[PDB]
Order: sequence, then structure tokens, then C-alpha cells
Amino acid sequence: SMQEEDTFRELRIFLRNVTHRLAIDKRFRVFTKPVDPDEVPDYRTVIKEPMDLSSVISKIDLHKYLTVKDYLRDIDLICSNALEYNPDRDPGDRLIRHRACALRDTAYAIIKEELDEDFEQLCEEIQESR
Ligand SMILES: O=C1C[C@@H]2c3ccccc3CN3[C@@H]2C[C@@H]2CNC[C@@]123
Repeated sequence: SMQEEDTFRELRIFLRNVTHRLAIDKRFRVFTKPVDPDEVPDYRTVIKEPMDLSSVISKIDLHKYLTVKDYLRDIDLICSNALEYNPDRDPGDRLIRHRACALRDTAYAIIKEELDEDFEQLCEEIQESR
């Protein structure tokens, strides 16, 4: 229905606003763009599904996310890729892990405050009906 297409358009507006607030935070610059194959040729042999905030913006616009749960799976994949690729006691590795945990925690905190639980439940019930 028209009501249902309006629901998904509101979800896209909400997700684009959250994503741009993450992407301007100086701590999260390393998560804003795909890893350059050149600079890190080893990255794609270890990390089987790369994800970054620019790709997330592209996916919103392609209608890839019909719920906030499916959006948060890609934020979780950004964070878990960084934890897996940078696991050592080095200060460089510990700094990126600290930033990756802060990106995940910041995303979940914005959504907990600003998302209405009945709005997400409606998206989940339209998705289940298709
Ligand atoms: O989850 C929301 C969405 C909306 C909002 C937006 C930014 C910051 C806080 C809030 C709290 N509020 C309003 C409207 C909704 C009613 N009680 C929870 C609820």
C-alpha cells in the first residue's frame, strides 16, 4: 500500500540522518571509506565481507534495509571486521579497536533514544508479509 511505501521512506530518512552523524565524527574517519586494495592488499584475503559507512549510504538508497535490525547488522559488520583484522597488543591495533567499539556503541545509543519501538515493529510486520 501507499501507507507502507511512506513507512519505508521515513525509515530511509531516519537511517541517512544516523549514518551522516556517525560519518562526521573524527574518531570514525577510518570507517568512512572502503579499505584501498593498493595500501592493504592482504585485507580482502582475511576479511570476507568488507563494509564501511559510504557503502551503508549507497545501500540505504538502493532500498537494501527494510528494518533498523538489518541496518544494525551492517554497523556490527564494520566493527567486527576491525576487531578481527587488528587483534594485537600494539598501540595502533588497540586504538582502532577502541574506535570500532565506540562506533558500535554510539550507533546503538542513537537508535535506542531516537527510534520508536512501534515504528520498528511496523517495518518488521510489513517485511514479514512480503
Ligand atoms: O523514540 C522516540 C522517538 C522520538 C524521539 C526522538 C529523539 C529523541 C527522543 C525521542 C523520544 N520519543 C520521541 C517520540 C517517541 C515517543 N517516546 C519515545 C520517542
